Amino acid sequence: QSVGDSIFPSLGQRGLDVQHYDLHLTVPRPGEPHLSGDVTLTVGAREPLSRIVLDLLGPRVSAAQWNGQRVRWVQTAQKVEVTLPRPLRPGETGRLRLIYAGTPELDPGLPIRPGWQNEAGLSYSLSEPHGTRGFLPCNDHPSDPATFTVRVTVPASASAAASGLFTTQTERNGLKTLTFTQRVPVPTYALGLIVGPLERRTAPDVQLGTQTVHRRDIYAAGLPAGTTVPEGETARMLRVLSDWFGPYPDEVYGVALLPVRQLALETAGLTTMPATSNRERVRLHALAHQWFGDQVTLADWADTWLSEGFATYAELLWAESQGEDGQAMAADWYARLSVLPSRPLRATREEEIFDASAYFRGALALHALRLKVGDAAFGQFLHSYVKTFTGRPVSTTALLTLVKTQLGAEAEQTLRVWVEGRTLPPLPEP
Ligand SMILES: [Zn+2]
Ligand SMILES: [Zn+2]
Repeated sequence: QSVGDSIFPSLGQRGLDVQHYDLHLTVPRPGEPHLSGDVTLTVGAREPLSRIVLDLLGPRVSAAQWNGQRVRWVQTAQKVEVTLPRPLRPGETGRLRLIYAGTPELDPGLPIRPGWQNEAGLSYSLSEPHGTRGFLPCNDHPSDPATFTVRVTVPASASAAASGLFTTQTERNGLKTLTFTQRVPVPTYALGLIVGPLERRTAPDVQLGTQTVHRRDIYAAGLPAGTTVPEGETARMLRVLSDWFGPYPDEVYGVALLPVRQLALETAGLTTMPATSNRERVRLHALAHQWFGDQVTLADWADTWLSEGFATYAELLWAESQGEDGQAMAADWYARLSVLPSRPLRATREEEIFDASAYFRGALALHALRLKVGDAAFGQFLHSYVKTFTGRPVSTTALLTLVKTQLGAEAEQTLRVWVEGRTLPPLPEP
């Protein structure tokens, strides 16, 4: 009944297609985990669903409605299960509204404890792979991206930032409510959401051939001296990356710089950026994920290399665009891998999905493919890959099939050497 993920086999509901989350989240004390929520999911289905089953971990549901009517529901250890008056069938949509409140809950196999983070007067989502269920009843699996509208209610002395265009801020009874609209669909973990002492700072629009990309970064209080985004760097990165991948998927881009010590997460249009991770290559990496991870989403967590490896390889494309020697950079990555265990790129265990192979063997896989077919065909292929897997989750098998179709059998064989096999292949060289 779950999505059947090979790494996280309990998450999600098979066949559920959440199309939109309309979330009103109230955070009474930023930096403390308690919260209350009011969410309406607009849901479709790929198969008839007699129940809607959502992931939820911590908060307690107090009320539920289906299309504005009372509905039967039960909350278990990690799910909310709603019985519909009749099955939701493919092509239809319905509105599931859930009222909930409590404490989001945050596994040695992962680099972080994902979910609703609380520290230093800030509460924020750092929820890859499966933490969003802590503060939002959701289909918590990247095969089911969705658009989001988020209203965050916080004390008037605080502020908030969520993924999407910021439209309105209202204040009453000492409470401030800010509204954000994420209009291109992304996975649940790509929903950025930060509350606390933060401020928005805009930059000039970035004009790309096909689109305009708005610019704003979020700065939290307490940042280390020298925490910045170099002026004009983001526009050049957008230009270089979009020339390689195709149009930037979203309407805005920036980073939310936080004074915490943590990994950077490619939350949609607004990367969640602990100051300790704020380096050029990480900023490029997180922006590349806006394509590889946020627009092109994973069908299964075993295939994280399709996100982490592509985003990593984007750093090398960026370096070359700035005049650096890409082969030396690939050689540096290879030297690092040569003294570490290697594995086939499809992960078999949770401990692997963010390991060195997902990043650097994944990137070197693309390096091998690029060297086999030349830069023109490689760029054309990346454009085709993004379009092919827009609106459709990707898998390693589907990648190889597309390479075979678009680039030919020898290209596919080159990639397969890197995708398959326990030992590390030789360094890809011209
Ligand atoms: Zn969806
Ligand atoms: Zn990454």
